[PDB]
Amino acid sequence: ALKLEADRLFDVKNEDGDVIGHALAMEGKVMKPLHVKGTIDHPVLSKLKFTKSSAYDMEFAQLPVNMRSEAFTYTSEHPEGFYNWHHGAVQYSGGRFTIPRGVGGRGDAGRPIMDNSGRVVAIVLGGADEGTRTALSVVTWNSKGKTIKTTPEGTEEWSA
Amino acid sequence: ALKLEADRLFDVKNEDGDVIGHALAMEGKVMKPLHVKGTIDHPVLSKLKFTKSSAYDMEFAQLPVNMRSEAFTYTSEHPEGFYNWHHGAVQYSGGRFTIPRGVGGRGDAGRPIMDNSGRVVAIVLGGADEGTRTALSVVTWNSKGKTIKTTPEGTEEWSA
Repeated sequence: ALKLEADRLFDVKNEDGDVIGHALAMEGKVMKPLHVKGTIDHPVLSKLKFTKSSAYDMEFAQLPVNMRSEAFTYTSEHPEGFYNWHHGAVQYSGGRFTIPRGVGGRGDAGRPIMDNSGRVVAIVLGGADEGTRTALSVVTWNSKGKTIKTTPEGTEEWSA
Repeated sequence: ALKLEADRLFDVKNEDGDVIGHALAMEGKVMKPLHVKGTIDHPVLSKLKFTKSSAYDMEFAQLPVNMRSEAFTYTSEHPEGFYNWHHGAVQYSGGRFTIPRGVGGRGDAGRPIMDNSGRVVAIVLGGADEGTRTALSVVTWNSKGKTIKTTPEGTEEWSA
């Protein structure tokens, strides 16, 4: 028997219905970048009361009992190398996650960066056009569990 | 098993009998653009007293009980893409509904913009010939059901 999991990433839509961001189910909570302004496309998640974590461009709520099962597992351990995300490979070097120029864009805020074990190592907030590559603004947590917001200069929102 | 619906769109005629606009049965009421000065081509609807919603160039009346059944359904969810109206494809992008130049004109005010499920997405008030494409002046509603009127510069209210 093989396993096919339910979604742990949900769309955040604007009034018209365009996807302008994403909400992640991870470690007991639902979390999305605070700058992503819209509604979570989920009947239950869209009704929760979110706590702002403004200093890190994040907002969260505890997951409903039925969703705690289907939740991503996060890891602070992510040694220099190649990772993956919805649009392809991601490189982590010099404490920076970069991707090909012209790959990330609108609605991409909120997407996770995964390692080869299916664990999340970072949450994408946006990214910066550095010419030869795009440097990502990301949210991570250290070994002790402290939230870190890393933002390259010229980082754009990747939402609306 | 096939349906065959009665009309939810009615002609608004001038004193000479010519069609200068349209009235629509949607969400419990008859509604027409206020700038369209004529008579609704219908024995019942022509005898209703309308209430002006001037800020939106609209005029409305409650639909008789028999017409409330198959009246059009409105949806505020209408992401970027292609819609349709009486004269062809309609593009919705960057918050604007555009059609090809030289396609819409006199008499078209009151016509609905429809989505792929037979729901109404907007009401055409007129348009702005922008040389290459024609941008439409439309009445829409948001998630909360609040009226909105969007008008491009250069808009000409079809048939006034």
